[PDB]
Amino acid sequence: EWKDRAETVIIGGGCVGVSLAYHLAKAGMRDVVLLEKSELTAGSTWHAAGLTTYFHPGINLKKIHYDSIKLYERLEEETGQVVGFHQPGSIRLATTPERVDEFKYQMTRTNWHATEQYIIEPEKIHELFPLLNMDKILAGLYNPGDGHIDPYSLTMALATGARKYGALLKYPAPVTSLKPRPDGTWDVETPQGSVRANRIVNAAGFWAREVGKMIGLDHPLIPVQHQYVITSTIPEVKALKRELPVLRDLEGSYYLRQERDGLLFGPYESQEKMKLQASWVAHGVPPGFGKELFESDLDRITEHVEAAMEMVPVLKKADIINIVNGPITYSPDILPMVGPHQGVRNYWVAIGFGYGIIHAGGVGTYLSDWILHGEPPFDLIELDPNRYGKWTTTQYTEAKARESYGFNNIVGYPKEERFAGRPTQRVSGLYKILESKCSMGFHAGWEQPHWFYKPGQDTQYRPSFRRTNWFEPVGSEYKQVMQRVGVIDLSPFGKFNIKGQDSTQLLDHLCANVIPKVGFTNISHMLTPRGRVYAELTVSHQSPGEFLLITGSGSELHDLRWIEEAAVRGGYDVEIRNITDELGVLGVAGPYARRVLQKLTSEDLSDDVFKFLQTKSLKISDIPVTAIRISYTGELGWELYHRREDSAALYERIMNAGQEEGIDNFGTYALNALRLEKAFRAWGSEMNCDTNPLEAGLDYFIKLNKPANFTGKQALKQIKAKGLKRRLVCLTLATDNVDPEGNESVWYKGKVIGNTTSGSYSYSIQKSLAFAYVPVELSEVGQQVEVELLGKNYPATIIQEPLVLTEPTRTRLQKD
Ligand SMILES: *Cc1cc2c(cc1C)nc1c(=O)[nH]c(=O)nc-1n2C[C@H](O)[C@H](O)[C@H](O)COP(=O)(O)OP(=O)(O)OC[C@H]1O[C@@H](n2cnc3c(N)ncnc32)[C@H](O)[C@@H]1O
Repeated sequence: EWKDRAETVIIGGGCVGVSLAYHLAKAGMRDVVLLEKSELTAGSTWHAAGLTTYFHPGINLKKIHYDSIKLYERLEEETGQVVGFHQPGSIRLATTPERVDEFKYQMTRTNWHATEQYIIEPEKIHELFPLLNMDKILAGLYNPGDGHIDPYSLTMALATGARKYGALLKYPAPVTSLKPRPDGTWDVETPQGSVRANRIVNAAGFWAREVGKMIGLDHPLIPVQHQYVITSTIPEVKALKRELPVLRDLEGSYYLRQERDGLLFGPYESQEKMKLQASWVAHGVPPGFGKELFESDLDRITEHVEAAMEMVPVLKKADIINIVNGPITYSPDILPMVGPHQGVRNYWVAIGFGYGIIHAGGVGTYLSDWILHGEPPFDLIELDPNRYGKWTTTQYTEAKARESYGFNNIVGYPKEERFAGRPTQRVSGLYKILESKCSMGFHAGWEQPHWFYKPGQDTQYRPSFRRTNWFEPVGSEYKQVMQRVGVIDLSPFGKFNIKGQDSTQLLDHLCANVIPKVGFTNISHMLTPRGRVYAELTVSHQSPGEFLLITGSGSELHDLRWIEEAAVRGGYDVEIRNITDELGVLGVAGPYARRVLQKLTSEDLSDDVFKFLQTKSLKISDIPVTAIRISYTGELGWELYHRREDSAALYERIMNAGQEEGIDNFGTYALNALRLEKAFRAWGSEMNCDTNPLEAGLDYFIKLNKPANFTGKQALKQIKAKGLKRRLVCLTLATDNVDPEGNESVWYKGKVIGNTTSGSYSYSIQKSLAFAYVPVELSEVGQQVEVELLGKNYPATIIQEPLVLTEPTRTRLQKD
């Protein structure tokens, strides 16, 4: 039994690879084939403690945890095979008032999802975990219905499933080489023979880096060491009838679960103390490392062993049977890389799982869906394999991983900042200049200004669930833009040059807006076949046949991958260039933005010569620039595209030419306050693959009646005619000391009816502003709803958008 022909080759028989093989086979894919080096579970999967909780601190990752657990509950009936899924529920513990607030943060974030999650009181916690030291316990965050599973059994069950549905699981069959073919398919080599696969999937655990290099890619991954401790029988545990729920001690930084008649607990020690396999990155995985563990090291986790002994008194008396120390494949930010990989054909990855046991199930069905449908079933850009790039070096990878381990259980504040491995190489000289004058934000490698420091006001990282030190500065920056002229570094934008004979034809089929004529620029969306908003671009037509596409920083390679894929698919004759790192961008915006820039260029900038959305090459003080009259602030202004190495000089001249008009800097926190005022939508908050552009209110950029048959045109017609179920709205609400930021529950008459997608304090009306999705029947101007912020419901009204008109709408009303 050997196929040389396969639809899909899955490399690696960990829980993740096998889960995928199962899903694809069951979904009806023919000739699925998984290749495993040695035996199923041989990597990290066999050693795990198999905690599986419904809890996640993000958003759509909740779906992954959800699908995995629902799957796991079914498998025993489905496959005839036992999986040893224990479901006593999980509790995360709060011992401080800031930790209670974190639980409130998470509740508003979870109340609009089907995941079941509550904040429980001490008395209840003690009812469920009677061996808990209740001295300092203030509250628990409780997910009933989860717990932990046996990773061996899980995977074995999944494999019988896979086989039952037609997959072929071959081992020992290690992949040794990989060769792309001109038609987009792959030759795979193993010691049992060749397979010609239509597509390949890397699921190779801590070998996933090595497998990437067989095809010339550097996967930013590093195996770390993690340890859990297993105790002997404990009378008081044996004595119970019901299993103890799984705990997380957030302050002690360890998880803990019942294990037979004893306990198992696992620290996340400090970034300074943790260990990782940098030697395995430099020289690769030792061959013959299989099914094996590292030597135990209690000493380096002692501080967490102690906290645990005091939180569970019973541990003081018990003995330690065993300590499991094994590797986990981390990516820098702790999340995996799941999806099709940019810049090669038909390569997919499901790699670098901090939490593969809990993610396997959901990721299987997620990837399966993406593979079969050509688009993901819901948005998980946060796992996009190409959120990383050449800036994600081994040195960075190694240092961020360490931080992400050590930070496992620290308090997760909104607008969190982390400093490890920064700055990367992905900066201009502008960094040097502005670093000490602002809080720099990290964005896919770049250092971009969030907010600027004010004299006589605190400048330090000061995280909070409520308003903090940047609140006042952000209001001044907001003022600065409405009253004078602000300068913002927008250099992180994703930038692509498209030319060749089919440039126009390609774009016309990708994007739902008309393609602007040469000299002009518009906003345009790439939709999926089903009509989801895969991306928002701004499209500049620069010379006949030649274009610049601009996108958000988080969408760089994600958008490129899609465009490259469509160009190839329709045999389009074009040349696509990623010029992201070649260029810097400065936004100059506010009423005095013409007056200032005029001083620096012989080009005529009057509203006469130079209209809104036009693009023109010029020189700004002997520095060549591509000037687009646009601004996401919605105030008068330009974006100035230039060489990276000029960004300092250009900045310098601009700021100097603006003394008189009182020019100053502004950053992204302010920007958000401004665009939100103008009812501007933001890709990734107001729309992504979970949204069609009509429910999001992007009707103005969607030309259904343009000739070309662009991706999603028909799905859109069908949606429009079936009538909307929900709509994005703009909401105002008064608050004491907190602003919506998005992902908060919207309530109406005692029930959750939707969610906020983003938000900010509006400094002009002295109230908070949000964007939210609500049911249509409740989307009228004037409608009253409640918005849950940090455990309190605040009333809110829907308003007529926009709250403030753009400068071009204001200007063109002055004539009429
Ligand atoms: C070490 C550890 C990990 C762990 C844990 C506790 C400890 C001490 N507790 C966990 C938990 O409570 N909950 C959870 O969700 N995860 C937990 N983990 C981590 C977990 O083990 C991993 O996240 C997960 O097992 C990763 O699975 P994945 O399928 O991604 O990778 P793998 O299990 O290592 O399997 C990789 C397989 O691919 C094969 N391979 C390697 N090279 C090749 C080649 N060249 N060709 C074909 N196949 C290959 C390997 O043999 C391996 O079996």
